[PDB]
Amino acid sequence: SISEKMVEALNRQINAEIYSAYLYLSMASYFDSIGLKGFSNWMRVQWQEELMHAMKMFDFVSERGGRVKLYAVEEPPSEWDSPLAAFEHVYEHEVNVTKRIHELVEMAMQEKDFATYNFLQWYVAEQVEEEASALDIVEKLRLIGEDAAALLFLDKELSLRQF
Amino acid sequence: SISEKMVEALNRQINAEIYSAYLYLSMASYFDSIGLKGFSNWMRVQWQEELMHAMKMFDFVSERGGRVKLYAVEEPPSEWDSPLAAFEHVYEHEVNVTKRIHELVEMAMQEKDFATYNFLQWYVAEQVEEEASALDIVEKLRLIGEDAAALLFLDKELSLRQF
Amino acid sequence: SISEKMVEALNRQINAEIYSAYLYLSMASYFDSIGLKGFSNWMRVQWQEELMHAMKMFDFVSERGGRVKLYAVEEPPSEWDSPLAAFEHVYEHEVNVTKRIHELVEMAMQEKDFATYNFLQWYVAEQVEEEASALDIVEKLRLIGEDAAALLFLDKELSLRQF
Amino acid sequence: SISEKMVEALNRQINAEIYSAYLYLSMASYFDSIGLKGFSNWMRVQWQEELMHAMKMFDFVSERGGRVKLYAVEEPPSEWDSPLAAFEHVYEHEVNVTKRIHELVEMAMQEKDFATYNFLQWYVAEQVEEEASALDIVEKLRLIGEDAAALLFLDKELSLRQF
Amino acid sequence: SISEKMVEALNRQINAEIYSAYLYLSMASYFDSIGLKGFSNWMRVQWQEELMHAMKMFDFVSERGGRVKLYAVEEPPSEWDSPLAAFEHVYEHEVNVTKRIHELVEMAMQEKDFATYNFLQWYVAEQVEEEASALDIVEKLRLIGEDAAALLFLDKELSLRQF
Amino acid sequence: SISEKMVEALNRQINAEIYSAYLYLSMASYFDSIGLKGFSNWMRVQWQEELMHAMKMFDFVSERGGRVKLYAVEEPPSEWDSPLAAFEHVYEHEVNVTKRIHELVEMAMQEKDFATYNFLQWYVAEQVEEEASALDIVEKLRLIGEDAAALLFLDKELSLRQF
Amino acid sequence: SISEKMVEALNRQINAEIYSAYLYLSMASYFDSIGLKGFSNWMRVQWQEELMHAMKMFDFVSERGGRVKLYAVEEPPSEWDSPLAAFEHVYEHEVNVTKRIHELVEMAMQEKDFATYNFLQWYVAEQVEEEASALDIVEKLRLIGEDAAALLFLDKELSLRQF
Repeated sequence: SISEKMVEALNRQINAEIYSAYLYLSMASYFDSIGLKGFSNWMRVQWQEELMHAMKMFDFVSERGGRVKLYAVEEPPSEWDSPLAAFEHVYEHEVNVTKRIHELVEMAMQEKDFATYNFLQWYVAEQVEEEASALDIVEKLRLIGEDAAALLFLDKELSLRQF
Repeated sequence: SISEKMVEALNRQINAEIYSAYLYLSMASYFDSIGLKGFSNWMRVQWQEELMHAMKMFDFVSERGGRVKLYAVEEPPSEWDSPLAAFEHVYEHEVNVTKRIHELVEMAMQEKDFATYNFLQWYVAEQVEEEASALDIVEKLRLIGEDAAALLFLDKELSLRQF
Repeated sequence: SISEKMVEALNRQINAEIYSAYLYLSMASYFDSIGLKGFSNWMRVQWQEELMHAMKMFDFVSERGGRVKLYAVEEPPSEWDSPLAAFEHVYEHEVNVTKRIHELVEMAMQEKDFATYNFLQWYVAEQVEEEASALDIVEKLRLIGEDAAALLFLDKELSLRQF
Repeated sequence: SISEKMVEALNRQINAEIYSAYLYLSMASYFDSIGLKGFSNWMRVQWQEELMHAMKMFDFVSERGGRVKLYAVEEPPSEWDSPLAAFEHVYEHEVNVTKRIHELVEMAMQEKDFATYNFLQWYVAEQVEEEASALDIVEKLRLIGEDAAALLFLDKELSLRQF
Repeated sequence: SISEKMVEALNRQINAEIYSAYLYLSMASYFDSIGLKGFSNWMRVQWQEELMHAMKMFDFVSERGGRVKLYAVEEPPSEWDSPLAAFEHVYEHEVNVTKRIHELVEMAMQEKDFATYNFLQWYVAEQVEEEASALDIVEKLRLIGEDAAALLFLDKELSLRQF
Repeated sequence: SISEKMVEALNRQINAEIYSAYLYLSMASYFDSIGLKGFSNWMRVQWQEELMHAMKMFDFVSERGGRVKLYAVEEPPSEWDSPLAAFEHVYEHEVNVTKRIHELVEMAMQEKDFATYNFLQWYVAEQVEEEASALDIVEKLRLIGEDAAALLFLDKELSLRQF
Repeated sequence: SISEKMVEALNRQINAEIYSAYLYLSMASYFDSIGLKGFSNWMRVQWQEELMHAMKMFDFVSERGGRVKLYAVEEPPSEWDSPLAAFEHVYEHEVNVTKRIHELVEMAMQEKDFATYNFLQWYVAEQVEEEASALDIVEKLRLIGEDAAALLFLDKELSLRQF
């Protein structure tokens, strides 16, 4: 069934997804440090969601008879210049994750691994949803600029996100 | 306000709890590879529990006005000789975690960080329950030996664990 | 049995807790005087909570067979430069109360008064939470600066606090 | 627009009500010391009641656009010859609070502060109730003499009072 | 893993806790024999509570991987001079138990047995509560003296205690 | 009228019932140390049952106007070669208890103590029930031999027993 | 077949049981006269209880194919020196009934009337209970002496008894 090369690639993507979760956890600490618990909540939910994406893939590898190997998770950045900068990095990060998925889809096609190709379609669609969510918040923060009231208000809205 | 030195030691312990979670996730992969989905379930719940313990500490540091910094997570082992060998490593690992907590407690004492000392007591108590759970499973696996019926029976019982 | 030295120290701490309550009542009057009834509500809740903490210690002294003696409660300050100034004084005061508890813990240890030592751990944890709550509000007030939409927004949030 | 002289008198009465509370809290310590936890209960409810009366006047001053100023609270007595003697002092003290209320009412009339005059009528009526309640208990304690079954029966009755 | 010396000390305490229960069962027989079934009820509940306290420590030793060793439970007194004398002996006994706990806690500190030290804090606090309850009753009985109405009244109250 | 000789004999049997409880508590420790928490549960339940049986006789002696004297409870064995050997010992112990009841009954007969004779009939029936349960478990363990799967299956079954 | 001899003995015992009821009714009249309606209530319930005991033996004689013959019921005593004396007489009377029962049982064994022997065991047990309830009240009445608050308190408790 699934090739060793695809197993390795999927295992790297599991690592990338776990790293994503960890990056967002780092941002949650950043937001706590400046008193934005609502923004921190957003990140904490996001951390939970990425772990869930990693586990879906973890399960898939094992389902195809492959063996998941776990790799080191790199230390993430820990400081941003502002909420706006944090969210622009979220967007940029998710654009890169989308590129990784894109390459995995290409690789499945090239290998005629139809099961993995089909499985990755969920991630193609999920990445669209993620980039859009980040971009929407980036747009708002650009509008907000240095307006404290507007920031505190968005913080309250973000505190409502749940897992 | 929590001291810099204690913030560093607690950020280290957060990393150790995350690593513990990750080690158990790796064990989950090992158990999947040998078709023991119940044992795998046990490890997946344990992975979620360790992440909860890490977040509790994460929150405590931030609450005392400290800054949580996330560090690289070590690549865990991925192979064990047997179910019994895996759970013996769970036990050994937890004993080591208990020792790190011990040294954390001693450090809070020596610095008269009464808040952290009191906070850590929850972890001291938690480590007792963790070692005992792992040891009870080790005890059963030694009894089981090569008894395939006994092994699958335990597997099924472990499958019932929830988070 | 509980020493007279300890009874006296605990009676002084009971006074300090009643004074803390009184200080927050005074800040309540101050926030009422500038049209911030939400901040005032937060203070009125805090005054009730401090009296509960005092009563808890009142009961313990009696329970250990000691006699509670009540002392004069000093007149507290009644004016602050700004809402931010007030909450910075809240934080500074709570830091001071944490110091008192710290020295009570030390005294309990010195005297090998294990029951008092243990009783005081509740206050060690409670002080962590109180500092954290005051610190959060200070963080937001710094962020708020002069933005009235922001102040009134915070005022409204604080008005939802209940005892 | 409330008078400054009336703001001062009312602030003075707020202090007297808080002192009353404090007097009763001290009697609660006294009753605990001689093992009468029911009598202690009665005083603790009474301490809560007096604080409530204080708060009602605190809000009225602020509602009238006055500025509540908090003053030092006197150290109360802490020992009484007997339960009977304690409640005779409660009665005596209440008669004296009633005198102050009376002088505040006269003052309100004199200054034609109709709003304060009307507000103070609640306190006029309330004092009738408090004097009556203390006197009824004095009456019982005189009947009781040294009959221990009778004291403990009253103690049990008092322990049922709720705030 | 818990040290052999500590296992021994904890086993001795388990025996002390079981003897305590047994002492109260004996007191229960004494109260039955003088028509004080309410008092007997109080003792029977206490016998149940002490065994529950023993069992918690029994469980803790086992969980730390120690082996509980059970020792003979000594023969308690079967007669007291009066209800007051029985309860004075309850108090005196609980003070002795408290000293045992105190020495156990010191031993834990000295051995740097943080898990046990922490476990014992629950017993530290439980003893405070127990001594207070006993003293309360002792104080009542001193007051009651030879007053049969008061004795029967207290008997009725004690008959309401439940486990 | 209950003879002193019968009161003494019943007191000795009350003691034997408590020893039984204590013996099962010791087996509970044994079963814990070898990983069989289910067998331990059975013992824990049995220990509570024996105390209840003891309390019933405790109450009957008091009821007949006797005075229950509690005697030292001797130290029980603490170790066995195997689960089977432990349960063979349970059976052997219950047979011995049965002969003690038998002797008590013969004694009641000889003294024409009809009330005691009647009362003991409950114990004669209960012994039948208790011997049979122990025997059924002994039969299963003989069947089980060294079969680990069968042993763990019994253990889970025994874990469901409740008090 | 139940002997004519046993039928007669049983009929005389039915008479004895109806007489017991009548004695207690007479005591009800006594307590009513001295204003103790709670004590009277206990007696009336006892009258009902004894009639029921009589009826069970009435039904048994008929069930064995015997013929119940009713005999005259004697006039009972109507006066006692005090509540304590009445209750001492309750006790003494029950001891006498217990001796009747004891002799009926001996008669049953002697005649090898196993059915009657077995039936009587209910009465052996019941007499134990009756003696115990009477004795507990006697013990309380000794305690009470001339204490009126005490006697009236007992009176109140007894008023709660129901059929």
